[PDB]
Amino acid sequence: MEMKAVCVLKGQGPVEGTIHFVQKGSGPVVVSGTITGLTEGEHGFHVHQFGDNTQGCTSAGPHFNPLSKKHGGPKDQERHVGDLGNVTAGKDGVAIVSIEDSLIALSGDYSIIGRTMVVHEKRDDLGKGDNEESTQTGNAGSRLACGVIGIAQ
Amino acid sequence: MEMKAVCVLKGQGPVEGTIHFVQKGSGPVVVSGTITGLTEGEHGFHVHQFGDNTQGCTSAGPHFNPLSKKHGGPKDQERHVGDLGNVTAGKDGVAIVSIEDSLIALSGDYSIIGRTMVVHEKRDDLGKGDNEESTQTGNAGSRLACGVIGIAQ
Ligand SMILES: [Cu+2]
Ligand SMILES: [Cu+2]
Ligand SMILES: [Zn+2]
Ligand SMILES: [Zn+2]
Repeated sequence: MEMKAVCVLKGQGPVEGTIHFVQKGSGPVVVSGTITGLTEGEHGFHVHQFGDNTQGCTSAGPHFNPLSKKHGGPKDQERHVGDLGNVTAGKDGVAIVSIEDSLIALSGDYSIIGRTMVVHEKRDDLGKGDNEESTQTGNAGSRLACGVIGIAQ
Repeated sequence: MEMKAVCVLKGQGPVEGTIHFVQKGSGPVVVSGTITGLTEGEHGFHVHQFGDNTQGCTSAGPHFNPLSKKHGGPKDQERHVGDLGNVTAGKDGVAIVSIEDSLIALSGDYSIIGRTMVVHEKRDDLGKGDNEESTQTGNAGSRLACGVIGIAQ
């Protein structure tokens, strides 16, 4: 009935965060949390494929993409399962994460349990950029902090 | 077909390690890797319920126990699903992990994906200690290092 998850974001830099997930029945995944130590503005936020922290955030691999689609924003029909768009930090360096998404899940084929949340150096262009990179990573740049998505009480 | 997972163990002391998991279909889970910085002797080694790292190893909660049993050793009928017994550290503080288990899984109800691996200060008494604590934790004591079990390549 009710699934819950948690992710502790850590990096080599000063970006830290806690993300909570909750999914009631087949209702959407409600995502809520904070990230701190960010530069002011938009930062890409995606579920990456692998919950593998052997190489910091590098070993998380690419956006979770079981449908083998191109990169989008959450509202796009053409998106990675893992494409959760951008979070906005204010001048205090804090983003409030508040996302509702029905493509991700906490169970079944699309479950993100044991995958990695990543927050990025730069704005995700939502796949609307001109170059090839936009269709891949939305040009969100480097990985500031990541964590493995765990089952929570 | 084949499912792989990985766990990086960390704590506030000298203990760390990387644990690898593989499962072919509905078969046994094969557990390998190494842990360093341990005292010579046997150390409890379990899957705990929650992949929650908000309070170090404490927020991992109790042994994974979906069948509501008492603690035991991996060979016991009466055991928690997370009960993987003891790893053994040599004079040099290194444990070579080599376990095959039939209760844990990398998918379905027994999945340890998104849960926590914990290595303990003391030997697990395999539920044979004759106090109530033996029937919960095997008297394995404190949690030296832990990490969330992630989907791996
Ligand atoms: Cu990303
Ligand atoms: Cu334990
Ligand atoms: Zn993407
Ligand atoms: Zn137990």
